[PDB]
Amino acid sequence: EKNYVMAIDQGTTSSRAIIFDRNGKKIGSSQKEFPQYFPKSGWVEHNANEIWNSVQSVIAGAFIESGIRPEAIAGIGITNQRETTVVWDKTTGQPIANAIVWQSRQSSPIADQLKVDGHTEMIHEKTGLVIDAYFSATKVRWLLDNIEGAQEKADNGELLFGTIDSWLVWKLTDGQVHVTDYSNASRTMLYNIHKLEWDQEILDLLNIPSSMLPEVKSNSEVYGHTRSYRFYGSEVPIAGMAGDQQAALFGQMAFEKGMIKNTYGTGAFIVMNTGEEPQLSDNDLLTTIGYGINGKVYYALEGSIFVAGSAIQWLRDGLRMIETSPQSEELAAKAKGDNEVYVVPAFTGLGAPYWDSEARGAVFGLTRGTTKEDFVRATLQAVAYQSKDVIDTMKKDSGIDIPLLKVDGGAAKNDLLMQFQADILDIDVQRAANLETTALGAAYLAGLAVGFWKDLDELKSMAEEGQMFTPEMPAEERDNLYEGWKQAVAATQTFKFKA
Amino acid sequence: EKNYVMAIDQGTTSSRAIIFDRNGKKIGSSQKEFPQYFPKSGWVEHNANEIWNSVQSVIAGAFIESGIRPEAIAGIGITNQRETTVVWDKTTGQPIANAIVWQSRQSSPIADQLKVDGHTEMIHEKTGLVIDAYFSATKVRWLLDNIEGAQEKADNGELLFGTIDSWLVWKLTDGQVHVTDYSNASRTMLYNIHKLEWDQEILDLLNIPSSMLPEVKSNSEVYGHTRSYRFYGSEVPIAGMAGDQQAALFGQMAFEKGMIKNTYGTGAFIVMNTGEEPQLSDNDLLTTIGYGINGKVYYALEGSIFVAGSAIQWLRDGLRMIETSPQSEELAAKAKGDNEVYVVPAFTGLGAPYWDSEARGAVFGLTRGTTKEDFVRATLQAVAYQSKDVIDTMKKDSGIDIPLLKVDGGAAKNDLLMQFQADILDIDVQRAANLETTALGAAYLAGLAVGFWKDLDELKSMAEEGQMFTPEMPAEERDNLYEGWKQAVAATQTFKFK
Repeated sequence: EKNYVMAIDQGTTSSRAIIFDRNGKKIGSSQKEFPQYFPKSGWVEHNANEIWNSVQSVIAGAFIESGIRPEAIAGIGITNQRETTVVWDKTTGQPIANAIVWQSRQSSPIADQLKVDGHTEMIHEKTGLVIDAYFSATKVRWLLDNIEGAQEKADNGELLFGTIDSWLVWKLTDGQVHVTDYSNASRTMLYNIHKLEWDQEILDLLNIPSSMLPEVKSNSEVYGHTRSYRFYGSEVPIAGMAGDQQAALFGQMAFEKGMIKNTYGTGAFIVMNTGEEPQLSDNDLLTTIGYGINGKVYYALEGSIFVAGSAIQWLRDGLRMIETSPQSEELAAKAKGDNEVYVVPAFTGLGAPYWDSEARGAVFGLTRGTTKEDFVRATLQAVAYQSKDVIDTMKKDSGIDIPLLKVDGGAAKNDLLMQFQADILDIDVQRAANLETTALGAAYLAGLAVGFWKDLDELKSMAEEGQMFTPEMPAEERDNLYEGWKQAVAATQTFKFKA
Repeated sequence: EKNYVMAIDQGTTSSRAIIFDRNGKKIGSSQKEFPQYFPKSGWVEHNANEIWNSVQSVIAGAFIESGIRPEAIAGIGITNQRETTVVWDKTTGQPIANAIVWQSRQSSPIADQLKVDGHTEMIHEKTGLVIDAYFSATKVRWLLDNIEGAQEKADNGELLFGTIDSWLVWKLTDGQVHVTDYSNASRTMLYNIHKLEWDQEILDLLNIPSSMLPEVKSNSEVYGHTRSYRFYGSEVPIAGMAGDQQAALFGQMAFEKGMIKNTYGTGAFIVMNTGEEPQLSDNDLLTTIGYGINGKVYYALEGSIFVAGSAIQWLRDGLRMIETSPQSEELAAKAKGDNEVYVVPAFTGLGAPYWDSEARGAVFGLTRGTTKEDFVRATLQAVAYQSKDVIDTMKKDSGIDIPLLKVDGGAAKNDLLMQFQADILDIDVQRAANLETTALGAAYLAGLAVGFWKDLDELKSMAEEGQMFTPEMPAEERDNLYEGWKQAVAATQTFKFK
């Protein structure tokens, strides 16, 4: 088996599977959505079993659409939505409850307490992260706290913990392998990214038994093989794992220190390669592991913009102002205003570089002359503004001048938005040839593990330069646009009603 | 180890796979639509490959929803839309062009020429059918006439003909088995339903090389085994095949002469079992093979109503009066009129017992008070009216009485309509517990072939019995409503197109 590699990308609202040849071309792909659950305001959950089914469906779909046999797959790469947490019974394999998604805030009481108990610096020094409900640590605690006899069962070695990648590999191997990779582990807030080990102090602190934790490994090595009856008779090698944003960094071939990217999906995530040394200030940002390969660990600086695509999804199902997501492209392209309406989509608090979990969504500059087209254009522009907030924060934290910026993700399909993005940044923006650089990065990792590709230089030559965007906006126009934004965000932060 | 049998129903607009257990309980299912192509008006085509992919999709989706493993499948039953034709290269395994659907009128000129040259009584004698673009025979002639190199490649033995059941089995077995069952064969208009063999006179008459033809076997027996890479990982016995309407007859357990059923889907087909011998006149109706099992062959009497659910689909996609097909029911219920409006949806001509290809869709009795609810309602009742036309024709023809009519199919969801059907027919109407009796029949034929079930008696055991519908409409109202219909249809037939 060795002519194609398969990549699985389990996302926030959908799953996808793509089969690639030794040249990096999509021979076929499938994509399927799965249910989102909002039990209380701010709470966001997923049914781990429904995610597994969305995954079985897209793996099948890609085989069908491509017409190739499973016994022809050299290896499988897995990339997933990070932080999302699942806890399940190792004997029945059944989740003890719904999975808590990275977007959820249901574990805020727990994260707030950790700050009050003064663990902020300790956590950051060990994990490179900031205490918040966003990471896995507090989600496991929430589950052990609110599920009948779960903590007691946990103390007995019956319950397992895992991010989506561990959940998937566990399923693919029918309970034989319980593993995860450096990047996913570093996003848990329970993993020391310097010593490269689960941190006992933080585990004791949260009363989480270490018997729940999976083995941590590199992003490119054979973790195991699919159970024959779990992959159509064939035992295919699972050889690549990485959080979707890290997988995207790799897929953009940003291997050199300093190279930076931005992926536009449910959220926007700006990631920069910092090399084998996280040696620099990371004030107002996160320090995580980009990837571990060839016996080495590469670090990264990241800025999280939680609401990007999910805002357009909001204009569709919330305000019902838009009919379909792609229609926002056309509506914003008909705005006759002068850009003074600002939308700050902090539905679940402001992300990097603000990290203000109290703030909520807000809109400024409204006048009777403001149309639906203006409101929609302002919603789309928000992700472009916060991206600059992050990039400019990154330049300060490293000095590293940024002359270029690679971008990818579905929301990058918008030519106008990409031009706006480059105009306010005042730097070049290069869009990937094919938007799915995440599934591509997962495939590279698996490929290198099974020798599908000789090494990094071979992937480089396999590049494919894509659409380039250049600044063309007057210096006075972007200065004002951004200044207005800064004031809108400042205004949004002054509103902290607490009933 | 087994305990389950799968049934694949490849329909007109979508495909579905269902996994059943010893008790006939639906354990898992999956449905998926595939593209419909309308090149020129009246034409309807499918890409056989996309049909193939839709089948793989629902097969996978059925396992996934059930958690059942493929190696636990005792057998596979297959049913399909019945006349749709596909011709392909036996070597490359590729179709020479899109499949022509049963709905398509593109082969009409060919059929008209045959009735002109006076071949009607002959085809009818031999096949039990009427000459029409509806059946496979003229569709194959069409493809050979219009596809470059086809006739030569077929004369040279490179091309194969097949209805959807034959196409799928060829796929599941990766070109190892080219076969079809009695029920599907009888519908090609190239099969002699009396001598049970492909008719040499009709073939030579349509210039169709016999080498294109599949072997014709019974509806219940092991045709072969899937190739592991063709069936979600393993080798499973393909043990049942039947046209969708005959499989529905079998799933309603209409095993005896006189037992009749109606299936409401894209079209509506009324089928009555006639036994081991036709033995009767079939004026205005079709005589076909119901199915072959236990070394015997059972015939059926069929009345075809081409447009039923597709009319509702037209209101949603054509005129756009409704947002979603289920909305039609809500609207019809709200109708405030007095039932004086008639819709005769003969989009491609009138079916049984009229068989008038020159007729087109018509509407009668409009007034300025006629509302959308009135119009939607009239469209829905149309199937009930023509169904009564057919039942009355079967009665006149057979002499057999019809106290009970079994019904199934998607459009059988509508209680208000089944009640209307009962009121008009003045007969009881028993709806099936599982409206998907087509997939159930297919599973039965396969179960029996592999021993999943021992005989027909064990099947009649697990009979559930759905909701019953009894007449509760005054005699005078029924006779008026139906009288208006006959006059609406009479007026529709006076307007001849081409």
